Amino acid sequence: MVILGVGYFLLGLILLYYGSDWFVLGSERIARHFNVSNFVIGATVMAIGTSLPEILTSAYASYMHAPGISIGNAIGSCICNIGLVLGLSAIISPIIVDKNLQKNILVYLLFVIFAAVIGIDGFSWIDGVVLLILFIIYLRWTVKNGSAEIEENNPSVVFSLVLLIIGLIGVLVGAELFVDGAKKIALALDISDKVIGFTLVAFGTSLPELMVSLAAAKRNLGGMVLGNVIGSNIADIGGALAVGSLFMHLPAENVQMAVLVIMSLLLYLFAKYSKIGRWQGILFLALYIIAIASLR
Ligand SMILES: CCCCCCCC/C=C\CCCCCCCC(=O)OC[C@H](O)CO
Ligand SMILES: CCCCCCCCCCCCCCC
Ligand SMILES: CCCCCCCCCCCCCCC
Ligand SMILES: [Sr+2]
Ligand SMILES: [Sr+2]
Repeated sequence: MVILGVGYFLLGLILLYYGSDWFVLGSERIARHFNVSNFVIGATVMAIGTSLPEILTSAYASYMHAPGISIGNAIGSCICNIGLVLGLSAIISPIIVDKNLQKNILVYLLFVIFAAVIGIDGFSWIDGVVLLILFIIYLRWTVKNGSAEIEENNPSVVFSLVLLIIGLIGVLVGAELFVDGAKKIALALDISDKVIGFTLVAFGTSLPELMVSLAAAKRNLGGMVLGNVIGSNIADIGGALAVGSLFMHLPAENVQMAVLVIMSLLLYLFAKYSKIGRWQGILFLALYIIAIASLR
């Protein structure tokens, strides 16, 4: 079983490495086609695509009477996106946020704060319905103020959409092969733990945003990474968390929310009055290191 474990594992890495690049390249071409910013395409299409794991994970979890996993995976991802994902990207490719995007990040902050307050008692199904609607409004609002759309409306768009979709299939399949392969090596060597078994799928639903952002960062597409991080967090709260609430009340996790809010606050302040580069990225990483060392 270890043999096909090494197979699934390494193959997933290869599918993640190349899949992320194509997904980045395809998204970048679509944004130029739609005459919107890389932030927009990252906050919308890329975000939703790379948040599909969390949506399906917590829908299944809350349905299988494990709402702790549900809210845990949604919140955990949000912290990982800002901490690890955005942390590495800011260092690789620093970014200066224009004021059209600062307004968008401020909305993100207000959104999270809202989610944190109504979640103090936990998350009812009504809460999910509310958060899901704001998710929809945000998407439409993000598209329309990031829209300088003009055209009228063949072969150059087809190659773009193909590159994007296949790139997305690459990272989604590549990420779950990574987890399947790691799990298979983990039980064949008999080193399985039921909570580490959660930690690999926890980290697994963040592999898309991680690899995708690393690809965009190395092509100086920080604005795309930024939109991807902002969009994924909302998609985690307004989508993954929300859907989980429909099946069952999610228990309150105020410690992680407080962490998320602070990191979200820091994110806005850095974007509004400073930059998102090295020492900001280093700070994010540091906070992420502390978080994974002390949280529960
Ligand atoms: C519209 C965008 C708002 C963005 C955020 C602005 C600041 C927070 C504003 C109201 C917080 C919620 C007030 C009502 C809930 C208070 C807390 C509570 O414990 O109850 C939650 C309630 O049960 C859940 O249905
Ligand atoms: C070494 C890890 C696996 C890499 C798989 C892709 C290798 C691509 C090498 C260059 C040529 C690609 C085909 C050109 C027709
Ligand atoms: C005040 C809450 C009362 C809840 C009573 C039991 C049924 C809850 C059903 C939630 C359905 C959510 C459907 C989302 C599509
Ligand atoms: Sr994700
Ligand atoms: Sr509530």
